[PDB]
Amino acid sequence: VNPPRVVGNWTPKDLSFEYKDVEITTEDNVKLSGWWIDNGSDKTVIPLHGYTSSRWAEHYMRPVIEFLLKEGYNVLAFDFRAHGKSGGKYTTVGDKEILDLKAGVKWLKDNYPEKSKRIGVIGFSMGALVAIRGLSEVKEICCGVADSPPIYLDKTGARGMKYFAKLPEWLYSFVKPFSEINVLNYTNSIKKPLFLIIGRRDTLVKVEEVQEFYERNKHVNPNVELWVTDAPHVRTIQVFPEEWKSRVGEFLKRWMG
Amino acid sequence: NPPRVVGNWTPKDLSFEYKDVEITTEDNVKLSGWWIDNGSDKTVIPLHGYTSSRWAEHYMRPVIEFLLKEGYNVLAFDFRAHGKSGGKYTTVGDKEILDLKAGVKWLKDNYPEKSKRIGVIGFSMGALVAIRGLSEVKEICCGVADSPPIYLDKTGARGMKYFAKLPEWLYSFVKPFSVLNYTNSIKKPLFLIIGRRDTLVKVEEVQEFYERNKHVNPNVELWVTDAPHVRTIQVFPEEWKSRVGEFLKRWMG
Ligand SMILES: CCCCCC(=O)SC
Repeated sequence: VNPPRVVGNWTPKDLSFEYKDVEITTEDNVKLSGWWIDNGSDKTVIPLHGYTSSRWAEHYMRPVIEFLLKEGYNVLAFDFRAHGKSGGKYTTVGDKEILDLKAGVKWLKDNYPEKSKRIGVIGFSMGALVAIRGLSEVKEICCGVADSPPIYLDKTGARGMKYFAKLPEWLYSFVKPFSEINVLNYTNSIKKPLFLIIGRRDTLVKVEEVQEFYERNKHVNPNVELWVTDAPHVRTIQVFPEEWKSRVGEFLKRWMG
Repeated sequence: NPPRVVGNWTPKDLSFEYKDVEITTEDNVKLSGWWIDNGSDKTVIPLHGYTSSRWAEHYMRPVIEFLLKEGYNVLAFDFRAHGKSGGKYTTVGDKEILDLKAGVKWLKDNYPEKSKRIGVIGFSMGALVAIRGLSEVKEICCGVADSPPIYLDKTGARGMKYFAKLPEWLYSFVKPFSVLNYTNSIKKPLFLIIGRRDTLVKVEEVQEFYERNKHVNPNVELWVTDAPHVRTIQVFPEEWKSRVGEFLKRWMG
C-alpha cells in the first residue's frame, strides 16, 4: 500500500528561478517527474525527499532547494517513484529508489554534461538512505549529505507506522490496518565524503544508530562526518536553518570544488 | 474515499438465512447489502458509521444479531464508498440520506408485506443519517441514534487532536480521512444515546438536540451512558438491548 500522493503549489519561479518540468525514466521503466533548475553552474546537487513526502515538502525540501540555488549550484529535484507526480506502482522505501537516483544522474550526464561535471546529493529520511547507497554505488556522485537516514529499517518502520495506545478505541482500531536492506554493509564500501546529520529529538531514527554507521565507516573513510543536533526527524533545517546551511554549505564547498 | 472495511462473517454465522442484495440510489449509486427475512411484517435498518461498514464487529454484528433475536427483518447495506458498496466519494452524512432513502424504497417495492413498519438504528455518522431520515423519509416510523455528531466541525477537530498523537508516516496515510435544524422537523419517536466517555461527541451537545426537539416531539428520549463512542452496546450489551428493544417494541407496533 503506497502512501497518499502529496503535491505542493510552489515552483522554482517563486524562488526567482526559471525551471524545466522534466521526465526521467529509470532502468526499470518507471517515469519520474522532476524539475531541472539551471543556475549557470557546472555543478548540480540532487535533493532527495522522504517517505510519504515529495519535492515540495515545505519544512525541508523548499528550504534546501532555495539554499542550493543561493549557493550557486544547479538543482535536479524529482519525486521518488509512487510519490508526488512520479510514476511507478510501488514505493520500496529505499530499495528500488536507488534506480531513481541512478536515472537522475544518468539524465544529467546525457542531457547536461557540462552542467553536471560535479554531482552532489542531499537526502532526507528515505532520501538519506538512498543518498548513502548512491554515494557507494553511483560513481558520478562525488559527495553526499544524509539527514536522518534510517539505519535499521525494520525498527524505524515500526517507530513510524505503529501506534500502541488502545484508548480511545476508535483511533487504535482505525489506524491498526496500516501497520502491516542492510544499511550497515555500506560502511565498508563508502570512501567518499559523507555528512551524516541526526537529531536528538528524532523518534524514528536513534542517534546511536547513525552513530554506529559513522564509527564503522570512519575506519575506511577519513571524510565521513557526523553532526548530532537537537532537532526532531529531518527537521534540523527547520529548527536550526542558519547552522544547517552553514555546515552543509561548507561541506559542499569543500568537496564539490 | 476512506478505506473499505469488510468483515469475515455473514448472517449464516448468526443461523439466519440471507440474500446478498443490490440497491440503487436516486443518483444512481450501487449499494451492497444483506436482506435478512425473519418472517416479520417489520423491518429495521442498522446504519454503520464513517470509515466502517455493515460488518463492524463491536456494534453492527451485535445489533444485527439482537434485531433478529427480537424477530425483526433486517436490511443492512454499506453506505456509498464503504465496504462493498459503489460510489467513489463519501459525503460524511450529506448525500448518505439517499442511501437510506434507497433502502426504504427497496423494501417498499420488493417486500412491502415485510416492511409495513420500518425503523432505523444509526451509529455515529449513521446516527446523523437516522436523524435526517426520521425528518425526511416518511415511511420510517421511529429511530435510534447512538452517538450522533451534533456539532460536526467540533467533532472533526477532536478527531484531529488524536490524529496528532500518531507517528509521522502513519499520520501521512490517514491524513486525508481527517444538525439542530432537524430538532424542529422531527415529530416521530427518537431514542438518543450518548456516552459520558465519548471523545468525539459531548453529552452536552446531544442534550442540546434533545432539549430543542422535545419542544415539538413528545416521544424523543435521551439515554446518557458511561460508555465511549458507539460502544454503549459493547460495554453494556444487556441494558442497550433492553432499552432499544423496548423502544422498538413500543413504536414498531
Ligand atoms: C474516525 C473513526 C470513527 C469511527 C468510530 C467507530 O468505532 S465505527 C463508526
